[PDB]
Amino acid sequence: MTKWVLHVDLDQFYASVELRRRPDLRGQPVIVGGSGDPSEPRKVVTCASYEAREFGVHAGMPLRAAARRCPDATFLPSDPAAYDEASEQVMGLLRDLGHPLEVWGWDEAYLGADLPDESDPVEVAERIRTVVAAETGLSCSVGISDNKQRAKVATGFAKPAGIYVLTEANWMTVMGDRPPDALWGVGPKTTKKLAAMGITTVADLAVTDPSVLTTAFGPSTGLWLLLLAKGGGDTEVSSEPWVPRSRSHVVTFPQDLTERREMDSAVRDLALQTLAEIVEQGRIVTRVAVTVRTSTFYTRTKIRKLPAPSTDAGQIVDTALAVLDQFELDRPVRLLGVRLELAMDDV
DNA sequence: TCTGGGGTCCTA
DNA sequence: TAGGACCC
Ligand SMILES: Nc1ccn([C@@H]2O[C@H](COP(=O)(O)CP(=O)(O)OP(=O)(O)O)[C@@H](O)[C@H]2O)c(=O)n1
Ligand SMILES: [Mn+2]
Ligand SMILES: [Mn+2]
Repeated sequence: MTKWVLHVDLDQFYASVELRRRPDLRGQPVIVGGSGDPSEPRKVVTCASYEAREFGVHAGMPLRAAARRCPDATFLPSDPAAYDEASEQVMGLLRDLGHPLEVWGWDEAYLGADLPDESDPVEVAERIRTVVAAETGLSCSVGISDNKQRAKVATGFAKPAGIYVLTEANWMTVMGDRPPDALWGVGPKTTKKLAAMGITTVADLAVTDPSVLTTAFGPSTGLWLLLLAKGGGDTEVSSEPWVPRSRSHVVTFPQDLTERREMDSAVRDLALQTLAEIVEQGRIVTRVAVTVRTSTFYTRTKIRKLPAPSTDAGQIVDTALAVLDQFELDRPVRLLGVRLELAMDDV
């Protein structure tokens, strides 16, 4: 009768996992990131607890910046293995409900629920909250709509430890005067381009002439922005396993690199680590991309397609160093990265 | 106490 | 192939 999309998102996920092994820190500023040493430059916070966010600290903020704003915080090192496991357990529980479940991120998933005319999608959401709490001790919030984009927007209102329903009835009323980058899939660049067209809010964008948007953004993107402004989005929740298109590793060096020999051997290392992981996953490499960023934060990526797909390490390393070779080391290097694109056609 | 790391996909 | 743009 009525299809609902429920977006379930774990609250302050990494901090919550940390709070499981350190319950005395509940209600205190806890900042996860780096090796838990707040003075290291070139590292960021990966999760701030809600109490640390009152001091302005947020994921993405450098650790040194977070130490300046919240001197009393307990800084904890990032524990990805713990976070990976705590996510695996949460999602396994979420599928156990029997609904389509689509996992996005370590801390989120969408769940499809066709419900009729009783009952209430909120009670599904309440049971989801009660289940994950009693089995995992972790708190989630749940945004409810009929499509993924709108449900995800609804979750931002549901936080923390809550539930929120956002549909055609209350879309525009809720969303109308908000800036266009509150829409999932619109960010600061599209926002500035819209502001140069006289469009500063979701309501403005939802009534904008399609041709103005398709001329400026593309015949498909212009229409999509209109759809998203009117509250629409992807409605189907797929339970099929995700098959990654690429795998990559980048590294920002604690001190800018001046020696070619160090650059080659970092590229070689990144290539060989990434290749070893994708081979573990039974994948084959199609393209090799190498990223260079300079001390002035100037970032370019070059990519080369291999003659045929392969997992040959000598071929992949040489590919990576040839692609690196087309750059200039005119300036010192802040970061190098390798990304390996992967064959999709088979598993 | 400048500016992380992991990804996807439109379009030129 | 480049790279702009957005997301978690
Ligand atoms: N730039 C970023 C942005 C996000 N992340 C990571 O992805 C998770 C996204 O959270 P989520 O934004 O979907 C919210 P979360 O931070 O758990 O707290 P909330 O529940 O109150 O929103 C973050 O906590 C970060 O670890 C990152 O590594 N780099
Ligand atoms: Mn979260
Ligand atoms: Mn999330």
